[PDB]
Amino acid sequence: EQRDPTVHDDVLELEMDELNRHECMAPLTALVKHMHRSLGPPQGEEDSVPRDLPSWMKFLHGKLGNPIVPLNIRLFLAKLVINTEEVFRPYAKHWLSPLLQLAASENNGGEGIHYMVVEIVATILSWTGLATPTGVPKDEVLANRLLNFLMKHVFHPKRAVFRHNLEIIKTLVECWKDCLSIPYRLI
DNA sequence: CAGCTAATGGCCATAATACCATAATAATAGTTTTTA
Repeated sequence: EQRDPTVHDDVLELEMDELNRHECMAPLTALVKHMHRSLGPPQGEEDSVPRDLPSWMKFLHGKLGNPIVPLNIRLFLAKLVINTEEVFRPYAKHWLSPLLQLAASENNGGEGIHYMVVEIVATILSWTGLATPTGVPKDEVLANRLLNFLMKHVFHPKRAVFRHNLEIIKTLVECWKDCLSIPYRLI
């Protein structure tokens, strides 16, 4: 690396067909699917690392540039099976994801902002008490900025195009808060 | 007668009238929205 699937934003600056046209996932999918049937209901992990470093899920990192994006794009349907806290740090990857990166991708396609955050957070609710992590330990700066941008954007595009689009977010908004970072006076 | 009347020739102000023409509001519908 880099390799072509690891050369990313060189083109394709909106998010639509990177899931459709990357032509990479589907093997990666059943890949981590079946070998995750090996590592799976056989054993779960409240931890990030033990499912990665021995896994090829370590190969997945998703930090620092385009090195971020596709890997965690990889995480997309990955976490479908993955959870629990096994994606613990990858979670931190996720709230990390939108910040200057989806920002770097900007609107990233009309439905893009969704396309990221949809399960960026919608995984946050993939658990209850495991969101005690989502709030407290490493979210430290994370969700604060996160929200800031998120909100910041999502205000208009409804204004730009049409309505309950945001509301889709307004949900997420709702979904957030049992304590969190309060960019709210700022709201 | 006396002087031609004197109501004849004319008719301007009016008030009335009209058309005729709006806000003070209060409606229509309206084209978008997805849903189906």
